[PDB]
Amino acid sequence: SIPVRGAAIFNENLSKILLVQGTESDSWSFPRGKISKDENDIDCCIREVKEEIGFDLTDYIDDNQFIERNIQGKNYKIFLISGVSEVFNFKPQVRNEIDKIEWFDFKKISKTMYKSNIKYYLINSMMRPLSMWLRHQRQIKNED
Ligand SMILES: [Mg+2]
Repeated sequence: SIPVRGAAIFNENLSKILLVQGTESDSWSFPRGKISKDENDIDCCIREVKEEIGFDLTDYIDDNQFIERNIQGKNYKIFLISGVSEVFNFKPQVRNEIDKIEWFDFKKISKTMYKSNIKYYLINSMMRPLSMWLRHQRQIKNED
């Protein structure tokens, strides 16, 4: 049960989240991947997200901003990212792994969770701290 690191990526106005669908499942989830030995959490996340969506998180990632969950034996650590351009040309840099990359209206997801024909993984067990984090992001706007 090697740990997995990935990112929850929100757009400029914090209304949409970027999710990926693999080629062997119809579930939507965060871009992510297994720790490749002799590497820390941040480098793993940067490498894996770049492989899966072609975007380099180096200047965006904050080692203090993450959600951690143990799920079916595996440790997942999902870093929280805001301000990413919606019109960036996302595309995978590895073969046969990622089928689709799409922005989702985060409010709609929360409203239609276990009610749509759409399957999710990880994000459904993280809805609360995610929306708490977004709330917090608005509360601090005047601090900048
Ligand atoms: Mg990978």
